[PDB]
Amino acid sequence: VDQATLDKLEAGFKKLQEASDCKSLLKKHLTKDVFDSIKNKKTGMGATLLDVIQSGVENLDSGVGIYAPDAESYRTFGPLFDPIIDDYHGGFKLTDKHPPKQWGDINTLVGLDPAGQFIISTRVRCGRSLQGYPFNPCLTAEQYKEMEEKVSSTLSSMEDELKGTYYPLTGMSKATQQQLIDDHFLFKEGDRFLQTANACRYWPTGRGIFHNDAKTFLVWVNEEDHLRIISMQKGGDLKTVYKRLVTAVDNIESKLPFSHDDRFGFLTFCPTNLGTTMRASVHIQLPKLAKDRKVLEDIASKFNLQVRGTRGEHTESEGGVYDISNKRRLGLTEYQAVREMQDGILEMIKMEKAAA
Ligand SMILES: Nc1ncnc2c1ncn2[C@@H]1O[C@H](COP(=O)(O)OP(=O)(O)O)[C@@H](O)[C@H]1O
Ligand SMILES: NC(=[NH2+])NCCC[C@H](N)C(=O)O
Ligand SMILES: [Mg+2]
Repeated sequence: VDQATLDKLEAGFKKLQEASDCKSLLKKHLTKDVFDSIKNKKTGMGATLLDVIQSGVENLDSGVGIYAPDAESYRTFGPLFDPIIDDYHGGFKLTDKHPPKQWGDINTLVGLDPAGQFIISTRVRCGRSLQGYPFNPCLTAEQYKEMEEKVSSTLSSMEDELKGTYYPLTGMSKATQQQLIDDHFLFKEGDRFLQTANACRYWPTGRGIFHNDAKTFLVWVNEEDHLRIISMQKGGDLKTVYKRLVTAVDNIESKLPFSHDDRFGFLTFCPTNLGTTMRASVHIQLPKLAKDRKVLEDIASKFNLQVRGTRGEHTESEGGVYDISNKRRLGLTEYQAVREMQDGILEMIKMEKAAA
């Protein structure tokens, strides 16, 4: 690592230390002991510690604040990643390893709010990274297009309920893009956390969305992860939403090789998405409990749930609609992750019903 980068690293570390309003896992876990032991290391593709932490240093309102520029980073910068991973996912020791993939018995899942009194819509997503390619900060324009081609060709072979069309972002009018974002289907553009991680280079080249006609099955191409695979619909029928996702993922996996790690499970760009990579969420109205976002978040955390705004993370609630989802993704099976969301939401609804 050259001196120019070391100087920037030193400057970055001091900013973290001195920022007392900062509450990120990066600030918590990047001690001088940890920093000194990894600050001179470099991965095989040239990623340095600066590439890992810069988003967290530039955005002190970060909750996590680090990203993996390549797969090797998870090990090279292990002394930083490991404790953050343990903290975020609720206990994952140096000796732990993520369990093998297990979708579980779908028939044991339930519809969440049959009367339709609370839940507006249910969504389950996973992330996948393609074998042989690095994460966003290390990709060339040529690689973004090559991956786009590989993925869109594969998706063109989906059938039946999952048959759909691929829409590149480059070919999309501003009006169409905005409508798809407003209706919760498409990823937003210009995320400052991703931008400062050097994760949006060459935008919008190689980025797009695949979906079926009903927009119940969607795939995002080259946003935060190489693939995000999404099943969603109005109402609370988690069993149907999840079953569609399982079918889609199993189908795609037989056609595209994904990066899997013996310890971390499926590899992703942000460590909060490792393992199952699963985020199962509802858009839900809890008028009595959500009088105060703070009390809502406190209750949620008791059930290992996270709370996000209506348009996704780092947004506000619109009309009292919150996004509530399982927080943990590593160290438990896919079935356990979707169960943690189902069981927690059922308890939160019970609490809402008894609330004054
Ligand atoms: N249960 C849900 N129903 C409808 N839209 C949702 C739901 N959960 C998340 N979303 C939408 O998904 C999009 C992505 O939000 P984000 O917080 O970045 O999640 P992700 O982990 O999929 O990237 C946003 O438009 C958000 O409104
Ligand atoms: N999509 C994600 N990886 N979200 C979690 C991290 C987002 C942002 N970097 C933060 O530290 O708050
Ligand atoms: Mg997102």
